[PDB]
Amino acid sequence: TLVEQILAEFQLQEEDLKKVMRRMQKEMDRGLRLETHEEASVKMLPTYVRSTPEGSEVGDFLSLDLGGTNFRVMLVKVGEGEEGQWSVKTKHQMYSIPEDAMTGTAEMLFDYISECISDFLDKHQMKHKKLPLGFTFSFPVRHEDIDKGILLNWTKGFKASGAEGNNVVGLLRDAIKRRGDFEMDVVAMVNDTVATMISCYYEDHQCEVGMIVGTGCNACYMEEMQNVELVEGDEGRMCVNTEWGAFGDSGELDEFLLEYDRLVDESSANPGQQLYEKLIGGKYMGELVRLVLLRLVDENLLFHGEASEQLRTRGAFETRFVSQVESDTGDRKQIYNILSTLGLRPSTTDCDIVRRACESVSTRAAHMCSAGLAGVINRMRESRSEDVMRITVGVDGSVYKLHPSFKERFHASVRRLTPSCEITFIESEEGSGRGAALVSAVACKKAC
Ligand SMILES: Cn1ccnc1Sc1cc(C(=O)Nc2nccs2)c(N)cc1F
Ligand SMILES: OC[C@H]1O[C@H](O)[C@H](O)[C@@H](O)[C@@H]1O
Ligand code: NA
Repeated sequence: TLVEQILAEFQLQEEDLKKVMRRMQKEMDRGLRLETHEEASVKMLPTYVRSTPEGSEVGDFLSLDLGGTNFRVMLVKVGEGEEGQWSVKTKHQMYSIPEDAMTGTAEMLFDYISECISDFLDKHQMKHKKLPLGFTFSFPVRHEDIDKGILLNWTKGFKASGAEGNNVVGLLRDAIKRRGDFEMDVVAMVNDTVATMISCYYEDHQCEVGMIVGTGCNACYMEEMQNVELVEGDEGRMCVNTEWGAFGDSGELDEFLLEYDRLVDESSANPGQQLYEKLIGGKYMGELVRLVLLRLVDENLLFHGEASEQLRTRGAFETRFVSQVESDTGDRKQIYNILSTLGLRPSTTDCDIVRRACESVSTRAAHMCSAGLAGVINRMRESRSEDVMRITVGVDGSVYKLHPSFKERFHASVRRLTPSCEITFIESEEGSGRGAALVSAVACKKAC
């Protein structure tokens, strides 16, 4: 119980969740209003992706995806189905993100990107073509239009100087031209939430929400134009990028933050920012467990109070370890191997204890995240005149898709918080690639 008392600090009662939920809805409202959009922790960034303005140009598009620690480039074919347009990835390629490409400059960053876009073109005998380019850029961006927007700031660790504040599309072209080797036509730039939402739409027209729970955590949803005061017009609907990862950045979550959270935040590449996300995202989950394990050792409750060399090094406990630990069938073989690799020799009780630490940290991520989505869905519920609101949520991300029970816990908690709502969850198959392309196909009936 001494150990369970420490782990109990991660618990969240239903009331705590309803409180986080109400606060999220309140910050969402603040991010939308002209008078509070500037100081709002939840930016509610207009994406310019508007309510299905029929008219799609078919053909083959190129989709770029930057956000994860693995830059991807792919070709997707957009055609005309019954429901709407169909889409499919035909060719793809992944390029790891180099060191000097991160510490360097925004200039270099996109320089290397062009090198990858080219390589992809050569290796697929296609460098001799000019096609529409859909760019999935997973970061907070203030758009002026579907093909123009500036980077507010980096998240998830990226830190290329000379990026924040400039037209991201601009940087892309600026580098694509330092090549001549090829020429693309950037028709649209979207956030990964938006790409996932769009791709699921054609599968289920009721999907009006996109959510990511992977390295980072965020969501987007369809808003009524009259509520998007940062964009002239009251007619139609536009998708908004909440960037709820920064929820709590103005102290909204102060009463829930634990010592491990303050520690993770203080050593992060962005101290004081993305606090809500630091409670959920796979970029921080393993690190949280590591800190919890370290306190347990200093309390002399784990590993005989003797921490390994590796255990004391940041990022050693990878988020994938958390997921594997929770997949252990009960024979503790999985847990032992993982801890043995980190230079430890755990007992049966040490293993069970690491298991509990993981479940506490991941279970809190699931519930904390559920409050956010519940806030989004209930906010939308106010503008939905009907007994039972049926809505679909498009989801992607390693934490949500691969963690043994995150998904399950998350679903049950979200439903508990959304009375009068019938929520359907769908996972995207190449949500980003196909999403970016599908949006380029519509916006391309204006730029092409
Ligand atoms: C998600 N949802 C539901 C109703 N309307 C929407 S948004 C939506 C938007 C687009 C789309 O490409 N919109 C664009 N607006 C401006 C430029 S491209 C699409 N191709 C499909 C969609 F479903
Ligand atoms: O990749 C998921 C999310 O990660 C971070 O929170 C980014 O700021 C956000 O733009 C992105 O959608
Ligand atoms: Na408006």
